[PDB]
Amino acid sequence: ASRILLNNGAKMPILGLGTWKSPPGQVTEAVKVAIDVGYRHIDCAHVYQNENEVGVAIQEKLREQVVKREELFIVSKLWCTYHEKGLVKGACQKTLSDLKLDYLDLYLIHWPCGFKPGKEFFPLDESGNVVPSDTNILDTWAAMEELVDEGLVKAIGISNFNHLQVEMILNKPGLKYKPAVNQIECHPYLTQEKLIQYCQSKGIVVTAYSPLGSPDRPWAKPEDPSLLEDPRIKAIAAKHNKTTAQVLIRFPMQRNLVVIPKSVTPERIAENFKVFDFELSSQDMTTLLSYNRNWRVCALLSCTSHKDYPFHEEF
Ligand SMILES: NC(=O)c1ccc[n+]([C@@H]2O[C@H](COP(=O)([O-])OP(=O)(O)OC[C@H]3O[C@@H](n4cnc5c(N)ncnc54)[C@H](OP(=O)(O)O)[C@@H]3O)[C@@H](O)[C@H]2O)c1
Ligand SMILES: O=C(O)COc1cc(F)ccc1C(=S)NCc1ccc(Br)cc1F
Ligand SMILES: [Br-]
Repeated sequence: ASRILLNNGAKMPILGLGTWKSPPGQVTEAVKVAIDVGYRHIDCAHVYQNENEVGVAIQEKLREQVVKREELFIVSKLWCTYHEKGLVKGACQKTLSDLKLDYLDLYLIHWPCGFKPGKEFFPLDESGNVVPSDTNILDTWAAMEELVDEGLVKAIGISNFNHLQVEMILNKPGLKYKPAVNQIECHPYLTQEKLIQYCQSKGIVVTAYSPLGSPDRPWAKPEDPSLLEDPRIKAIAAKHNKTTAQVLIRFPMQRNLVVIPKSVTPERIAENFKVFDFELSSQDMTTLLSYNRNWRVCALLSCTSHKDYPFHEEF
């Protein structure tokens, strides 16, 4: 089953292409290849600095009539320096302009934290701490709701919100649109059982980011654990005559999650899509869940004193 129904009534493809770290000179081909081989969901963000090049690919495939716009599911995210009532619409509009779109299928609050507006994506004080904004998640959510009502986006959601932050949104006085999605890091070393059950119980669809452990994250260290090289996962893959990456992508799918592996390698883009023709057993699923070590790979010291930094909590 290729798509999941969201609480806005739209269907979202459970497999999408990630674009963080995709070089601007390789991402246009990556997205063209992805669409040619069946991807219909692309995960984007202004902060990734490559939306223009992603958009060139999307627009060419639309112009070529490889796909119709209604068949694509394009996601982007509001960066932390735009949490301000008077900046949200322009941030969304800049993303739309870059992507060559007249609407997004889904627009996420990228991180719960607002930062001081300006040119810099991570404004710092003289001692290296991020400079916050005083605007809270509830007022930012109201600004997101306006984008739905203006026709710029078909769905809104959140990313990297912890349990209490999701609850804060759900409990917002005068809430108009519930979040459709919470996009969070999830893989066998960070299985997220608590947060996923909370969000799914509320009808919020969870998207798993970094499903391969983000081996190209810029802060990787040689000593860090490696999902793709874990011999226990390789053994499950061998049993199914699949690659380790294919197991790592199928895993979240069978948990009723959406998953967004990144690649700029054409061969891997195609491989990663070939995950609809095999089934992990319940025992395989529980075995993969057993590898949890609460390891994130996506965390940032400079932001840990922000009042809304999400990973102080437990989930
Ligand atoms: N919401 C947020 O805060 C947030 C944070 C992080 C990530 N994300 C989203 O999630 C996406 C995926 O996460 P990620 O980029 O961190 O990492 P990932 O998808 O876990 O891993 C990407 C890495 O895996 C490699 N790879 C891909 N397919 C492979 C295969 N079949 N075999 C071997 N290696 C393979 C890629 O190499 P090549 O590209 O060289 O092929 C790249 O180095 C991001 O791109 C972004 O769209 C969102
Ligand atoms: O964020 C991504 O999608 C992927 O990661 C990034 C992608 C970028 F293009 C630039 C920075 C990041 C970083 S450093 N993200 C971590 C991060 C940012 C903000 C806060 Br609050 C906490 C935190 F942990
Ligand atoms: Br944050």
